[PDB]
Amino acid sequence: MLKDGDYTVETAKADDHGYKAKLSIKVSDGKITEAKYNEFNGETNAMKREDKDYNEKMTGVSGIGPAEYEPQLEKALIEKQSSDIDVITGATSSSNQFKKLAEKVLKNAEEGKTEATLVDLE
Repeated sequence: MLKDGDYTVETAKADDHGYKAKLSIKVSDGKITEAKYNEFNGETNAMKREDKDYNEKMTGVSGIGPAEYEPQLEKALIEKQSSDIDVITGATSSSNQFKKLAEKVLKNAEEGKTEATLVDLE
């Protein structure tokens, strides 16, 4: 049972490249209705999906960047209504990071915990 409301979870600390990740959801009538996920610079708050060079090199290497994978992860969450989503080929790292934040944000929705919590991936 998901208590309605807004829930936000965030990584406790920036990863090895200085990015943190944030997942927000909105639950209405017990259903995940909105999902917002962003990797971003801990200090400057610049969003990774807005970074052209970071993406292009990424579309280039694996075939897919934040600009593409973040909105996909968001939708798959809404479609599945659970953290158990399929990883996205070429963005396995973010899929797994995303999955951990979804597990924790969904637990909070169950307890109806209002405050944003930190998730320690490291």
